[PDB]
Amino acid sequence: GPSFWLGNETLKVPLALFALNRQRLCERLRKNPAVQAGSIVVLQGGEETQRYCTDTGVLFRQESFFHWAFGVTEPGCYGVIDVDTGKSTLFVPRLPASHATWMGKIHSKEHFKEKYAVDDVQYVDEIASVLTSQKPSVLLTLRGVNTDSGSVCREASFDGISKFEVNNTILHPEIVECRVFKTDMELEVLRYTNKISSEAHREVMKAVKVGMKEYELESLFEHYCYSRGGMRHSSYICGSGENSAVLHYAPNDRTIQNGDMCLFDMDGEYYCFASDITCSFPANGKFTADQKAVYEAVLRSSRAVMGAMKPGVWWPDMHRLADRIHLEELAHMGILSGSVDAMVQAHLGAVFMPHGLGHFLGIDVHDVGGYPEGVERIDEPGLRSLRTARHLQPGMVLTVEPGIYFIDHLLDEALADPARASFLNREVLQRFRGFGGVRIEEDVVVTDSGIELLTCVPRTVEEIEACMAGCDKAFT
Amino acid sequence: GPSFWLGNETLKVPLALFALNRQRLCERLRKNPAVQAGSIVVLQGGEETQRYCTDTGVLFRQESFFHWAFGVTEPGCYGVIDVDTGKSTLFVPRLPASHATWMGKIHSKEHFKEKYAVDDVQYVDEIASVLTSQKPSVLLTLRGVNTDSGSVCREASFDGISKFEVNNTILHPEIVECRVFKTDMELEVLRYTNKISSEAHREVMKAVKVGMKEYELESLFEHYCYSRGGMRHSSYICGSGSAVLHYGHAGAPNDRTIQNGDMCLFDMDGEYYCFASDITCSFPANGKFTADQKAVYEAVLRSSRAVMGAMKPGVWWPDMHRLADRIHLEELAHMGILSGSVDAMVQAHLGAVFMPHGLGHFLGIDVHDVGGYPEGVERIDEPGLRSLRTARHLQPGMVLTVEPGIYFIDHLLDEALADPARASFLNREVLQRFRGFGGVRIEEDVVVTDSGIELLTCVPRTVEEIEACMAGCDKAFTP
Ligand code: PRO
Ligand code: PRO
Ligand SMILES: [Mn+2]
Ligand SMILES: [Mn+2]
Ligand code: NA
Ligand code: NA
Repeated sequence: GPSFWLGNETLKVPLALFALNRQRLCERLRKNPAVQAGSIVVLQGGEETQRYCTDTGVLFRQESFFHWAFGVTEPGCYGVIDVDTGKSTLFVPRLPASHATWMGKIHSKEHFKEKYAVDDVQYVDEIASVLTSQKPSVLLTLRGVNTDSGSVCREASFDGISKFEVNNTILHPEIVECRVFKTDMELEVLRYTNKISSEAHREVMKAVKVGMKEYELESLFEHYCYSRGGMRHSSYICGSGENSAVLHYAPNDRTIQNGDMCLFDMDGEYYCFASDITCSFPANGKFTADQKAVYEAVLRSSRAVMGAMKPGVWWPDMHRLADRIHLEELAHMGILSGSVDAMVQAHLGAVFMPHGLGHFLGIDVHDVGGYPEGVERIDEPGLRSLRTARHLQPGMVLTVEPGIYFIDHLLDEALADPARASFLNREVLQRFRGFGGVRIEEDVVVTDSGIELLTCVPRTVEEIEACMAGCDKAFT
Repeated sequence: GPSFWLGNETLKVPLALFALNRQRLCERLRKNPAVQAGSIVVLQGGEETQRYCTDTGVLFRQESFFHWAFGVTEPGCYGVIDVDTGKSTLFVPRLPASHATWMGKIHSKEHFKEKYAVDDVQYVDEIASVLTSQKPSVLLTLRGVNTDSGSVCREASFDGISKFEVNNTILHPEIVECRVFKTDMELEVLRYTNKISSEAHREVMKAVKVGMKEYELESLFEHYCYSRGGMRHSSYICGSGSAVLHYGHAGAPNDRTIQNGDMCLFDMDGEYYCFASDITCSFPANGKFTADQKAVYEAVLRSSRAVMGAMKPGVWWPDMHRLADRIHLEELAHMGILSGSVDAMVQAHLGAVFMPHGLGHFLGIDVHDVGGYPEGVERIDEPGLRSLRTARHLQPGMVLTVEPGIYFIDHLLDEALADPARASFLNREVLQRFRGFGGVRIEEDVVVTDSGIELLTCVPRTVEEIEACMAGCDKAFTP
């Protein structure tokens, strides 16, 4: 069958991937006792947008649920799926002849049917008539709350939809749940995005020089991923010095200084499939003793979490595991003193890692389904920032991204709190003010017995220093 | 005073640039008989947006009028200008403490005042109180129609604005007219964006190889402009012999393989600190012009240079478009593609078959800049000319693109061959050879001076210059 491809060495993605997703969605809806026979899923694709009142185009990127179901790159489409039969119909714009002059050839409906391997193709201005002739019981539209943005998914609408019975509650939790579990075809794409991104991160480590601007590295990274991978930046983090303390840190215009710890967090996507990797490393290519200690603490928690991950593991337990390891290591360094058990009970870990350990990844970098009905957010420091509190199951894709930061306002808050202040050694901590931070982010897939690591970048102090010194890769 | 700067070799842009724009706007409004004493200009800046219902951020880019007046890069601001005194007040978001953790340092209001060289800074949630205490007569807000998009400009609004008298008609044409005429400080930025982009175009010509994907050149171009210039792609064109055909939108990767014998047409735009550039280079994929390629290319070079040589204050822009048409038709006849009277070809609008777009457009903070069709200036309802983005007379301070081209577009050629009024001009036996040629476009950015133009762009343009550039010759080499 047909595939998406940007030539050269880029990945061929079979359109069969999206056919399988439609099948899986129907199979799930059929088991839902509230779903009526004769229901049709109706999804509306994204449209081209312009900046404010200008004719300046914003780069078009397909809406994620619609992409998941159909893999369609063109703006202005709809897609429907007959739940009982699984039959797919794509609706495309009826374009005018002037489109031939400055946009391009006007493809036939046949062309799109073959391109996307759907059962039928019709024009958008005919959607109400086509759906009417199919005599559906109910139209299932998409509406629900994204638990990272807090935004409400926008329901499909078309001229004449008011004449149909519409249900906007059933679909969202079901299609979200399908997205949580990646198919083998989906995993192939995520392996690819991780491969390209990993290569780009290596090139960044090889290229960094004291005196460069952060955005020079962003530029190189993006150039590698686009020219070699057919990939683009996903969500709009190259922090050197105390900017590495800033989690989501426009062009990053800080000059990389000698002695800085760089924290390079980029994401990217191929055909709307994401990757999210973070590398930390000394700007000048040589870890100081302090940098090595902080860095190896995060390497330890990173590897402890990956090693412990398997089906049945509760994700908040992994977050707490990283906290405990960080506190142990900060104590070994002399930054902390006292009982680590007591430190954990006082939530001291969150002073140094205020964000969640990691998140679902897929078509969105912060992928859907972290907090389905019945799964609650934990109202404690650190944990409340987790983007899921679910138990792990095979097929889930997660980032594992512990970090340690020295953030003045969190440190000062702890120092003012008698329940936490006694753990902190001001005279040692003073040395780490302005250190910035370290974050190590891997992408992994949960397997039947553990995980599969998708990411492949230098991680040990030795590996990183060798990479940055320009040593041939084969060098040990 | 303070400046915007991205370090290294990038341009330092004084915030005085924006102060001058505010002063110029106030000076214009003070001369406007309908403007009430005590009026204040109220502009609302852009806000951060996310992809659909996700938390995936869209790259923030400031709204153009707001940028023109204030140069503010932060989302969620407002800006006001007292017309009678010129006093400026920037309103910035009151950020929560968690911002220190996730975004960066929470800057003071004094920090922003110093950064932007405005007279006062307040928090956005205090705008109604602050304006009430200043007792303005009228709030002048922004509403009007962009004549390229057809969209209506979004008026500023804030909770409590209903308690003020608001006029939304006066401001738009006046601030548009200010933007049409670039200051000396604005021209320095446009010279810079043209310099970086010109350098990037040279690198593309130097790097291109048969067998590459078009998007590989786009990537290289964008990397040069960003890493060396601090610039970003502006509006979402690397055509050989594909992005819209294969994926449905220009922003998609152009994934056509560049073939031996292809004519490349490389049209990119970009911006530095929201100031645009828009340049197009055409060149043979394999670095050697064929006779046919030389002939078509030199035809467009002739019209480019004829228009640039003719441009000066008082010239009617549509006359320049017609001049380019006539030259294209003359040269296509000299090639044997056309035959007969060029006077007759023009009367039959044959030029639009080969150049269906406008000769060029205003450029500034937007690539297709504002003010091309103010009230009283009409769009010409003829092929080609109806696509012009302005029908104004040229005056000093305007910045325009000059981008004639010749294309071989099957459905336009076929229409002409089926039209008895046009068909007899075309020689099918020669034209058939140019089916699939693609096209040539040569786009320069220029400033209208007191007596002519200043060319902003600096790329190889003659056949010899282009072949030398593609052969890896130093810039300073002149063949
Ligand atoms: O947003 C998140 O959850 C992670 C934390 C560090 C940056 N990205
Ligand atoms: O849109 C315009 O006016 C010009 C014509 C060719 C591409 N850009
Ligand atoms: Mn992440
Ligand atoms: Mn242009
Ligand atoms: Na991350
Ligand atoms: Na152009």
